[PDB]
Amino acid sequence: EISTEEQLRRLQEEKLCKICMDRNIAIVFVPCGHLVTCKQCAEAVDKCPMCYTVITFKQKILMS
Amino acid sequence: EISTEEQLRRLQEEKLCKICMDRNIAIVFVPCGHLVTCKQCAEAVDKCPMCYTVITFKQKILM
Ligand code: NI
Ligand code: NI
Ligand SMILES: [Zn+2]
Ligand SMILES: [Zn+2]
Ligand SMILES: [Zn+2]
Ligand SMILES: [Zn+2]
Repeated sequence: EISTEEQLRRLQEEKLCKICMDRNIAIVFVPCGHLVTCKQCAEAVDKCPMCYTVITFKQKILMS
Repeated sequence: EISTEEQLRRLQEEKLCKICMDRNIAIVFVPCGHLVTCKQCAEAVDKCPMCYTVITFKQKILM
């Protein structure tokens, strides 16, 4: 946040699954709208691990 | 070889709505899954600008 390097790092890390930080986020949870997980990490959850809202759909998204 | 600053500008630009390029992307199109537009510009499209798939739902994103 307080330097260009940190800004760059933030935007790079922002793309990654918040659970494994090994793969890009590839799922948006409906209805809550959180971008949290890659496909692999989303497999195990029935509620959003950020807000705990019941997930009615795991929509695949393209994040590059 | 690309400067920290140029890499940063590129990623920032990547985040911008592909219609207005003023606000950040804020919507995911169902079912194609493309992230294309901010909330305001999503009102104007009935097909995804990237793949032309008919949009059945516009899901707001939260990061
Ligand atoms: Ni790792
Ligand atoms: Ni403008
Ligand atoms: Zn993951
Ligand atoms: Zn959530
Ligand atoms: Zn826009
Ligand atoms: Zn599309």
